[PDB]
Amino acid sequence: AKKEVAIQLYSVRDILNKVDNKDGKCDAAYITLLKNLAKMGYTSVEAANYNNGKFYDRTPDQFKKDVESAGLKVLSSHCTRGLSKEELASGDFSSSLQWWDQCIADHKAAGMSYIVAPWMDVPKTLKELDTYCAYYNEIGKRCKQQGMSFGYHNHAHEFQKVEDKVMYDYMIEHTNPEYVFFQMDVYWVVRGQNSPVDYFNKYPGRFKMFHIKDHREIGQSGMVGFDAIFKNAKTAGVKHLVAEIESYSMPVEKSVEVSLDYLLDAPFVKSSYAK
Amino acid sequence: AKKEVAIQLYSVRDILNKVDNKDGKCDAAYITLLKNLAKMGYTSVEAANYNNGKFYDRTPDQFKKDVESAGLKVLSSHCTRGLSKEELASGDFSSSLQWWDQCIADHKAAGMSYIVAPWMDVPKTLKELDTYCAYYNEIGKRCKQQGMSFGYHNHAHEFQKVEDKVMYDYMIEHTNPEYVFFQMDVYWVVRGQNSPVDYFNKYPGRFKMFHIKDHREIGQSGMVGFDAIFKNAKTAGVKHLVAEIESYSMPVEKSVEVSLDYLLDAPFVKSSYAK
Ligand SMILES: O=C1[C@H](O)CO[C@@H](CO)[C@@H]1O
Ligand SMILES: O=C1[C@H](O)CO[C@@H](CO)[C@@H]1O
Ligand SMILES: [Co+2]
Ligand SMILES: [Co+2]
Repeated sequence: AKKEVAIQLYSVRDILNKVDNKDGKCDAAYITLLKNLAKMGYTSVEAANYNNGKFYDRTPDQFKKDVESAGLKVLSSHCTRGLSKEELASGDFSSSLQWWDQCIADHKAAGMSYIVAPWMDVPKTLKELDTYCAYYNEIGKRCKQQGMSFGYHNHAHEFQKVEDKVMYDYMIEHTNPEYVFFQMDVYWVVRGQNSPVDYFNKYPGRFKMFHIKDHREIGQSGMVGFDAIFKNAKTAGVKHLVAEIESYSMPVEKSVEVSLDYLLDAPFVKSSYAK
Repeated sequence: AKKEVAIQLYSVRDILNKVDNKDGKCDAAYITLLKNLAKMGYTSVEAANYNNGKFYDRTPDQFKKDVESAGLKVLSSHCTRGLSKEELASGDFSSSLQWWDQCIADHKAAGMSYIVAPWMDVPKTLKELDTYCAYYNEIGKRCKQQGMSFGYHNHAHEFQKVEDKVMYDYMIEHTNPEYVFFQMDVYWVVRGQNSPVDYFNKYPGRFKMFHIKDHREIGQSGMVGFDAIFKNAKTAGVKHLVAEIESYSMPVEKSVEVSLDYLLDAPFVKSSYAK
């Protein structure tokens, strides 16, 4: 069964952390990995390495060619830059936006459709969280001006309160839906004691990507109600699914492949969310 | 689709807490409730009220007749009695076992197949937890001598450590499988940050009943991977499913019925676990 599913490359970090694309080289193990991921049936990647204008020590144009030639789309990337104490205090985030301009140019050239902040710290005050919301709106606008969408990926910590407000809820309510979506990591929502579906119903259309992760292999633990999540996918607004596997019951590549196979065999997972 | 599913009567406590079966009466609202639960398609009940030799102010023989005449089996009951500081210190739990003798006689007469302790406190030491394990073994033996099985129902607190050992694991490892099973409340395992399936694989056959609960209606939240749980049901050793619904999106009776309908429509829920 062919379905659109991205792989978060963090899932294969054990291979990718050791590949040597420095000093003009292209590591055959890097290319082989990409080709194997396509052969498993992944349709696209989400990067988890962006540093010094490069993805896994490849220029954006190289990364594009590498991924596309393996039969994969360049879908998304996890990267962000936090605000300085200064920026937070002044609310002036010019400095940080300059970095984003370079980040965004690089992502565009790699053929990315999305850029997603993986993490932010729980701030001390709602005022700080507010500044972050404004910064994300502006990053998101710049992404759109360069053909891409910006989103925010959660763990569990966002379900805590800042002053007396749940951080996640506040972030959703104070970001412009045109410019910021939420890449809901459903596993982490459940770990954070919350209901993916209730979030979908309360903020329909904001969850344009899912991170589909589990305790180990996807769909194995009993810890994530994928069936209910997918049944409510229309309300969520999801357009792409990103599989992530960071902890394993078996060899990594095999783990990543059986994880996919869960989604391909699941009758409630449609073959595309972007038709 | 007919399947065997019990209803935990705690789910309809709002009705049952107000019914008047005192002074020789049989409340028509009580009987109607039972009949409605059968009409929804529940096949059996698990009681959540045992006090003064009675179930909802009915003698065991009356309760049996009440439930059975509505078209339901009397499957199980939630009740327990904790040990005194004395009993824990001496390790002599005669006093408590006397109560259990009466409890067990009453359960037998009601036609019960199972008796399940709903709750115990996290003890201070492994020595206390040990005494509890021995007490449960002896309760369980008495239950078997009277034709029934004793089990232990979890929330999330059992996933904490006592000295340096997870309480749940210790309880499982230090109880006799003949005499104590675990009524795994899969929702609470997941809330307690753990994997139902991993518990099944680590302690196959110990989980002879499931409590099938969710945040509100069963199967609605995204918070419980029922599909994976049920796929691994053989390893668990489950023989009966008990639906519980304690928090509602709609009127109680309707909530309880749509909760069931999730299981009846779920292809991974078999029509019986006791064939
Ligand atoms: O799921 C994960 C990790 O839990 C950490 O955050 C994300 C950043 O790449 C990643 O995909
Ligand atoms: O699920 C529940 C509650 O969460 C409390 O424990 C059980 C006792 O009847 C009940 O079925
Ligand atoms: Co993730
Ligand atoms: Co329960």
